[PDB]
Parts: sequence; C-alpha cells; structure tokens
Amino acid sequence: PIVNLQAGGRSWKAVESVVFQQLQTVAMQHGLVSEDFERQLAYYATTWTSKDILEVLAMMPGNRAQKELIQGKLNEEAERWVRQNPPGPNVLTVDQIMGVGQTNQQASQANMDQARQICLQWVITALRSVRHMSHRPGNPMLVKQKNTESYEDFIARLLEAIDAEPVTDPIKTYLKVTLSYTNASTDCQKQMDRTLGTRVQQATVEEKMQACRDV
Amino acid sequence: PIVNLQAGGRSWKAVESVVFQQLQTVAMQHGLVSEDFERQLAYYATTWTSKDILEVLAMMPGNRAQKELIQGKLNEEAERWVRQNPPGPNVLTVDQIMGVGQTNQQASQANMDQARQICLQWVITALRSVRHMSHRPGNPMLVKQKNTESYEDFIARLLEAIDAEPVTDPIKTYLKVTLSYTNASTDCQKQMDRTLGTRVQQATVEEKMQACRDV
Amino acid sequence: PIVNLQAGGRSWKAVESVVFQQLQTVAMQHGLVSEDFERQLAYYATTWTSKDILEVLAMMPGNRAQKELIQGKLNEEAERWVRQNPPGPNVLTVDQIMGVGQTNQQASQANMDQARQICLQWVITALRSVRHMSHRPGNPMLVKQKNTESYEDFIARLLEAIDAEPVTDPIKTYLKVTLSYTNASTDCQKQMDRTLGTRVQQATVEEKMQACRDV
Amino acid sequence: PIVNLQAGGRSWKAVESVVFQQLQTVAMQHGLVSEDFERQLAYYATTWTSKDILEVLAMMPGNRAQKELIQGKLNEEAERWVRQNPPGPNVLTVDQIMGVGQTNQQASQANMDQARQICLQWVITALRSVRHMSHRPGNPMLVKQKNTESYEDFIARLLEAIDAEPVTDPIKTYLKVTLSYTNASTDCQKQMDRTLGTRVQQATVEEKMQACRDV
Amino acid sequence: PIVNLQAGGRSWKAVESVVFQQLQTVAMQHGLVSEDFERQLAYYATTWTSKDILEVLAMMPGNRAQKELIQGKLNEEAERWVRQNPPGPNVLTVDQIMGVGQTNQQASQANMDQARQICLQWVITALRSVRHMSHRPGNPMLVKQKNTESYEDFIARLLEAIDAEPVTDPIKTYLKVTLSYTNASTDCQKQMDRTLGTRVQQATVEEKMQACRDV
Repeated sequence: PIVNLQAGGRSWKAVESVVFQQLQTVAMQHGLVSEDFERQLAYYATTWTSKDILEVLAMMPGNRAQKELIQGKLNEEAERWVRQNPPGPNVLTVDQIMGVGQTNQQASQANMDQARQICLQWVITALRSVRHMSHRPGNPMLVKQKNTESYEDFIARLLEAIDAEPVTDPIKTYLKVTLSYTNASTDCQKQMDRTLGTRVQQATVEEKMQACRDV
Repeated sequence: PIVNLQAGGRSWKAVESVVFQQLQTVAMQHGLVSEDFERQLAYYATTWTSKDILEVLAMMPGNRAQKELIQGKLNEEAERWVRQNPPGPNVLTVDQIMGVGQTNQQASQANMDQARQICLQWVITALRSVRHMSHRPGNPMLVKQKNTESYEDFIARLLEAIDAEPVTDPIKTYLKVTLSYTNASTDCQKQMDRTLGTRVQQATVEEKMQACRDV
Repeated sequence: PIVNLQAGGRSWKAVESVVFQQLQTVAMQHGLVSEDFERQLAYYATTWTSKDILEVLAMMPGNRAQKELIQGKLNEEAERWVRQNPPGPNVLTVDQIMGVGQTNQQASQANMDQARQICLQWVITALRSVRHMSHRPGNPMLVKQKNTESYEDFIARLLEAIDAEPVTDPIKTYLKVTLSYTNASTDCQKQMDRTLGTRVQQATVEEKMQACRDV
Repeated sequence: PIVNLQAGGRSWKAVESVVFQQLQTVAMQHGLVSEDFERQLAYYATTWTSKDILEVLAMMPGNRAQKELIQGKLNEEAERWVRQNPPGPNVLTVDQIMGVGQTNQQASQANMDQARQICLQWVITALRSVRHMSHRPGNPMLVKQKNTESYEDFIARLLEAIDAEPVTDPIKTYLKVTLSYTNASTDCQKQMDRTLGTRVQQATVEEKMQACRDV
Repeated sequence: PIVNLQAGGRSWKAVESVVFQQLQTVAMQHGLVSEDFERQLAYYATTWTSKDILEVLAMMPGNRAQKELIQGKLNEEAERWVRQNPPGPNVLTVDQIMGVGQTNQQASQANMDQARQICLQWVITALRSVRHMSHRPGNPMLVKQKNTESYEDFIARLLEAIDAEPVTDPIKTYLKVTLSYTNASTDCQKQMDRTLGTRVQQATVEEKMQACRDV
C-alpha cells in the first residue's frame, strides 16, 4: 500500500494482515477468479503498488489451477502491451508495470503511479478473462438446477454464468429470462407453467423466484 | 465512512477490513436479506457515505440471486422517489442519492448527509422487501418441523418467517401461537397435547419450547 | 463502550468490530444462552452502555428461538423492577435501564452508570434463566452418551447440564458423580465396573474419564 | 495484560479481542489441553496478570470436560503450594497467586509479578498433566492407523501421543520408531516390509513417511 | 518483529495476533509445508527475529507429522552449516542463527541481522525439502483425477505436485502437458481426444481445462 507522507513523499507499507484475511476467505470459498474476489481486490487495490497487486494475487491460498490460467493471461496481456507500445523512454517496460525490477519503495514512487494502474488493469482484465473460460462460474447454457438445489440456487448459479459470459448486456437479459425456465428443474418448470403460464420465458426473475422458491 | 475532521471538514475513510469480515461472515451463512445482515449494516451504516452503502452491499460474497432481486427493488425505490419528487434544485437526483456521480470525498461532504439517509433507507427498505419475497426466511404457513430438527429449530425457522411477513404485530402474535402447534412435528404435537392440553394453540412459545425440547 | 474523556467526560465509542466477531462466533456455535456467550459478554460488558448491552444481544447472528425466550425474560425482569421499585425521581424507569429513550452519549453519561449495571444484571440473569429452560445445555437426567460419542463427550454434555440446572452446588456434585455412570453408554459402564468397581457411583470424573476414554 | 506506564507504573489493559479469537480457534479445534493451546498461551502469557491467565482459560469456548479436569488439577497444585509453603508474610497465599482477591490493577502491580509467574506455571503444568490423562492426544500404544487415514495421519496422532506421555525423551524416541510400524495399518506395514526390510522398527519417521505416504 | 527505533535502536515487538491468525488458517487447511504457507511466511518474515521464525513455525496448529520432518531437516541444515563454516569469531554459531541463546531484544540487534537471514533461509529451504518428500502436494506421476473431482481439481493437484518435485522448469513444463492427459479421468481424456485430437499430450492447460471443465 502506497503511503503518502506528510512531506508528500510516497512510502511502502505492507498490506495489513486483516486485508489478506478478507481476500483469502473470499478466495478459497467463492474462488480467485470469482467476481467476488475481483470486487474485493478493486476496493483495496487503489493504493496498492504494482508489486503488491501481483504478490497479493500470489499469496492467495488455493485456486492453484486458476493461478495457472491467470499467470498465462497476464503474460499474454504483457505481450499485447509490448507489441502495442514499442520500447521508448516514456514507454513503461513490461517489467516496470509488473514492478519486478523495482524495490517496494521505488514502486510506491510517483513515477510508477501510471504503472500501478496498468498492472491493476491487466490483473482485473486477466481475472475476468479466466472466469469466462475456467467456468468456476460455468457456461450458462450448461448450468441446470440439481434436484436437491432450490430454484433460488439455480438462479444464483445461472445469474453468475449469464454475467460471466462476455456478451452484450441486452443478450444477458434475454438469457436470464429464457434460460431460467429452460435449465430449471421440471418441478419448478411445472409450477411456473401453472402460475407464469405463457410468460414462463417472458417473466422476470423476481416473478419466477417468487413462483417456485415460495410455495 | 465519513470522517469528521478536527477543522470540521468531512473526509472519506475506507470501510475498515474488520467491518467487512463481520458483515460478510453473517452474509454468507445467515443470508444477505437475512434480518441478521440488516441489523449489522444499520449498526455501522450511520457513518457510511451513500456510495459505500451500495458498494458494501455489492462487495458481499455470494447471495447472487438475492443481489439480483435487491438491485431491482432499489431501482423501483428510485422510480418512486423520482415520481414522488419532481426534479428541482433542492430535490436530490436519484444519482446523488445513489452517489454514483460524486467522488468519495464529495459524498462525505455535509450537503449529501440527507442523501446518505435516503440511500440507507432505500437499501434497508429493499433488504426487508426482498426478504418477505425471496423466502430465505420462507413463508411461515409453509415452514414445518423436519423430523430430524428439534422443536427449538422449528421455532427458529417459524419465528423468522412470522417476523418476515409484512403483517401487523397483533397478527404475528396469533401466528406464533397457532402456527407453532400446527406446523410442528406430530411427536412434539402429541407431547404438547399431553402437557399443554387445550392451550396447545393458546400457549406461548416459552411454555411450548419447554414442553417438547425439554423431555 | 463508554469512553472516559481526559476531561473526565463520558463519550460513546461503538463496540469495535473485532469484539462482535468474537461474541458472534461463540454465539452461532456454542449458542447465545450457552455459558460461553455469557462469560464473553461479561468480560467486555463492563464498559458497555445499557443501550449496547441490548443492541449487541440483538446483533448476535442466529439463535432466533433463544432471542425470543430471552426477550420475554427481560420483559419479566422489567416487570419485577417496576413492581419492586414504585416510580420515583431517584428510581430509574425501566426505559432508562433499557436506555431506549436515551441517545448513545446520554447512556454513557455518569448518571446512568447504575442503569448499565442493572441492564447487564437483567441480561445475564435472563441468559442464565433461558439456559436452564431452553435446554441448549439440556436436562442432565435426560442427557445420555450417544454410542458414537466418547465418554469425554458425554461428560462434556453432562457437565454442561448439571451446571445449568438451578440447584445448590452440593447437589450438582452428587449429580456429576452419580449421573456420569448412570447415563453413560453401557460399554463405558462395563469398563468402569471392571476398574472403578463399587465406587462406580462414588468415583470422581477425573478417575472415570481416565477409565473409559483411556483404554 | 500488564501495561508498563511511562511513569513506570503498571496498569491493566484487557486482553485484546484478537488474542482471544486466536486462542479460541485453536482451543475448539485442536483442544484446550492440546499442546497447540499450551504454546499459544505461553507466547502471550508473559504479560498477563494472574487473574487473566485464569479468566482467559475460562473464557475459552467448549472443552467443558477438560475445563473440569484442569480446574481439579489447579486446585491440587494449590494444595501442594500451601503444603510446600507454610503461611508467611513473604509467602504468597494461594488466593494472591490465583489473584481472586486482587482487583485487575492490583494484580498488575509489581508486588504480584512473582504471583503471575507461579499462576502461569500452575496453569501450564495443569494443562500438560490433563493432556497425558484426558487422552485428547490419547495413549500412544493404543493409537492405530484407521484404514481411511494416511500413514501421515497415523504419524500425526502417534507423534502427539508419544510426546504427551510423561516419559524420558530417549524412550519417546524408541516409541516413535517402534510404535510407528506396530500400530500402523497392515498395508503401510507390508509396503514398509518391502522397502524398509529389517529396519522396519529401526527406521526413522522421515524414512518411513516417505515409504507409505509416497507410493 | 524487529522494530527500528527513531533513535535507530532495534527493539522486539511480538508478532501481532492478526498475522498468526492468517498463517494458522493457511497452515491448518493448505498445510504447513504447502507452498501457500511458505509464501505467507516470506511476506511477513522479512522483519522477524530468528527466534520468532522458529517459534512461529512451532505455534502453527496441527501439521504435527510435518513439524517432525521439518525439525529434522532444520537440524540437518545446521549440520551442513557447522561443517561448511568451521567455528570462528566472525562465524555465527548454529545457536546464534537459531537464536536460542539470545533474548528477544538481542536477536533484534543489528549484529544478528545476518543470522535472521540464514535462519529464514534454512526454514524456507526446509519447508520446500519436506514438501517434495512429505507429499502433502504428493508425487505427480501418482496424482490421478478422482471420478468425482473436476478436471479443474485434477489440474490443481497435478500442478501442485509438478511444482513441488525438485526438477528443472523445462521438465516441469513437459510434465504439466503430458501428465495432464495421462493421469486425468478417462471421461475427460475421451472428451480431449474428441477436441484436442493428437495435441492431447502437446496441448497447454488453458486449452485442456477449457476442453473438459467446459462442456
């Protein structure tokens, strides 16, 4: 965490243990790629020196398979940057954006504030990219209600997947309304046939979750 | 969290990690709509800038299905406000109450103290509205004791549901006394028939929980 | 938490999040009535303004059924106080002891220090009363070793119950020695017959736990 | 926790909530007697006023059966002290060592620094004594690998027990080498027969754990 | 944790409870040897006096079997040092590197800064050595997908093992590509045969995890 000194200097303070205990808890249960982890990182990532944004992503417990796909995506993002930006004095080298060469204090210095933004942007871009592919959220069309699961659950998984897929929001909407009836368990579908009637694939989630989860 | 400066200025300090770790733990187990989460938010929501009251509701892990119904309810509450309050210089625009346009420091400023109250009021109103409909608490009449569950459990679920339903407190009372015998497992009902006798549907929970959970 | 100002004033500081995370964790697993929660509250309840002692009891996650019986016991304790103390200027009204009328700062003021003590005394008295009746600890005579449970477990449940029952300590002692053999599983009883011999119902727990849990 | 004032005075600061959350978490899972709890207490017990060393041992959740055997052992240790030390002005009375009579500030005072050491010594002595007898660690000779458990597990339980038993370290060593083959599951024993050969009861744990846990 | 005084002196501050609660949580679930614990230790080990780096390794809950193999490896590393460095005034004795003789303040002093680095280097070297042998990560060739586990899981275990084995990174790469198809469950293998075709043992994990985990 970059610390702005009273003199206006920038100093490096280690990420407080409490912050990791929050990110890690979300990481192990919801998943490292999981939207939940991405939001958490962003809330606290504003003041994090590039070096930390990478180290903290590494200190996260478990999610080893994900930390593999991500590490690859980050490398690909770096390749795009080196290709997009030919080496130049103003241009920041991939290492500077990674911050690997710099010491913690050097990363905190004002010159690398642009670098921190780029590193966070790659990490967040990478986390999102892995999520649509790793399928910890999953592929929506495939997600279907387990007989044991409540329609509230099927919706939770379906909403995650419909959100994860990189598709325009209009289409997400259609997917939420149409897929909820199609992939749902037959018993909810039957109950929705009795209540929703034709609107079964035209109704909103609010109308539907009330229909099967209630009664 | 709005910070009152010694100069009397208002500054924005990020919600401390410890606060999230408490809200999140209650969120994942009891539920985001769950009365427990609502109380927690309120205890710490007094000093939260509108922007946070929304962001913190978003950083909460899981409860994706609920975060869908809520997001809709908040939008509906905004529609009521814009309809109730025609746009005016004194009137706060929905965005100002959401705080989306403002920077964190701007939200903390004294002018938007009214906005924070309205935003908290919508969030808390929305959480309560989703709870009666999502049925994480459930529909009381439907709640019934699982043979495995103790009468203490059936009461815990029944009390949650009887509280969640938006009905006058007198009626809640009648529901607590009458429903507890009706939806309870037969074995407790038989035991209560032997001890409570006629008052089975007239007795209080204290009398009843002593009857089946004890012996 | 009442804060004694350097000027000697009393100011209200919110219960720190860490304190709740401890009380809540004990609350959900051991139980709100559970002796464990009662001890925790007492350690930190010394500096808590009456309003908090009630609000914190309410912020506790789960234990909804218990929070019902308690709320009733607290009301009964208030009825005893109003009956015991006829209204008078010196007399503190039930509301003042509850602190419902006062603002947080008003509760912290020196005048209501007596009120905080009374409120804590009712809460702790109420928690103890609910425990003997709710039977989260249970009725000792009924507690018996599940075949799966170790004699160490049966003792843990039996000791909880023998302690919970409102009986003079001499009798508790007799119950601990006699009940441990009687309600224990036959296999431990047989093993104790072989080692303890006649003293089976005269031996201490130390002698007995060594007998079945060991070998 | 005794606080050394800048003036050199000693003041009493309550054990921070974070410390309990660590001790309690270790307590409920590993066990109150468990070596793990004993080490934790010692790390933080250096600055704890006798009163706390007892109160904190009491605030620990669960382990009710253990808190019974310990309470007895502490009483026995007190009996040894009163017998060993005839009452005298220099001699500290059992109550002073327990600190029950003193207020928190009085316990923190320099005069009772010797008392805190004695109280910690009894608590730690008591915890160790209960552990060899309670058998939460268990009796080594009895510990045997469950077919499901890995040889890594059997070693974890066997090492705990061989350590718990109050025997000279030389003998512990022999027990670790000999018992590991004898109480282990036959399948590991067969595999060790194939790899260790004669040294089966002469090999070290490092050699053995590599033999069955690996391959 | 060594504290640099404003005077430039070095003072010893106890490891904050929050740090242990993070290390312990990672320790009990992922494992003490687990790469996750090693990274955590390193992030916070920079300012830890040798005495702590050992004591903290000891305060870690559970992993008793591992704490045995490690304790042996640390002793072996010490033997290498005493053999590599003949005793000399400049040479640091094994005890000084362990810090057992020194008081906490003495360890924090500047003279033993070299010792702390050596102690951390042995601990980290020891943790890595135990990991390849204990097989909490396991032997890669042996790791195979359980029918229940997802190909995402098999990859998580396989990647851990391929990383743990002390082999040059080129070979790790070949192992990741070849082993993933070979040890995977037949159903994923069949699906990969249909999609990957010949590249089944030439494809990358990104290509493969998309193939079976998706669809």
